[PDB]
Amino acid sequence: GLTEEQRMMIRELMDAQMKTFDTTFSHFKNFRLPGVSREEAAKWSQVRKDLCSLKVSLQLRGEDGSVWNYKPPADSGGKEIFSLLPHMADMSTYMFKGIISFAKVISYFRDLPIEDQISLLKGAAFELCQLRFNTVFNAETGTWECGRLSYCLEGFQQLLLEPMLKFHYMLKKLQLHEEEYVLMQAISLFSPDRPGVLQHRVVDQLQEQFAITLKSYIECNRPQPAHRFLFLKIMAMLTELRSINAQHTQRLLRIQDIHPFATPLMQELFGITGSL
Ligand SMILES: Clc1ccccc1C(c1ccccc1)(c1ccccc1)n1ccnc1
Ligand SMILES: C[C@]12CC[C@@H]3c4ccc(O)cc4CC[C@H]3[C@@H]1CC[C@@H]2O
Repeated sequence: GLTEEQRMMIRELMDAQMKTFDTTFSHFKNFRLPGVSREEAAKWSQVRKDLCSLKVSLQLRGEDGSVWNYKPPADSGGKEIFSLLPHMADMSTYMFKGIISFAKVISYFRDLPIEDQISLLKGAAFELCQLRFNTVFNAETGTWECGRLSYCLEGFQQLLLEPMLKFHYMLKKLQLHEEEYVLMQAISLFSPDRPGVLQHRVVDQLQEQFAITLKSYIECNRPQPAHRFLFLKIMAMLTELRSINAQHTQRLLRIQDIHPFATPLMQELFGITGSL
């Protein structure tokens, strides 16, 4: 019951997702791994709380059948809390490159002025990265299954207090289709109120249009009473995700000001110029 414009819109989004989402992470290589007064000190207590919010163990399944497993250390007051940051930066950077390739291919995104493209990517790269991570999140084992790589959360009631983490469990519960995930990525990408956007009217009409398509898709393909208000639930999660984005952006910048680790691409997406 979708229009031909709506059907073509989903086809282009799914096409962009298929071409630019390395779901098996087969081309994520050369990444780093952990080794084998008062105003400058109040930061450390906040950075320490940020890093130990959600900790993950890391597993590498080699192509030969071997398995490396990394269990992170506990906070003992030193620099050991930063051990997984270089790897997290490399993985995030790899996801961001796929996100940027995703946007540049969508026709509605390609047609915007280049400055608005950059403004939209700077605003939504983290959110689309989290949306893609949720499709490989295993809520039964609490693990993000990224091909050869697995990231397992180290009861669980105090862990769902982490907002980003409650988001992953709640979004996974909705059991969305691939078409609904990619429509969420489009709605998040075309948020007309990111810092620096000029064509606020063009982006807003495009976003309302991806939302109408998602609303219509759900109405046509989900009559079950369990999917009542599913569209509104999805839109509420996108609002929460945008807020999680702002929280984690400040967490990153706090950690960056004290222990630099952001890659050049991460610096570009987060406004870091390269000079103190
Ligand atoms: Cl999102 C994610 C996927 C896979 C492994 C780890 C994480 C996580 C993260 C958060 C923001 C940007 C990149 C990765 C993360 C997932 C859920 C809740 C918090 C953080 N993470 C970074 C450090 N420890 C865990
Ligand atoms: C997830 C944290 C905030 C967001 C940080 C981030 C944010 C963005 C990004 O591209 C990578 C990372 C890696 C480290 C993350 C942090 C580790 C602990 C903290 O909670």
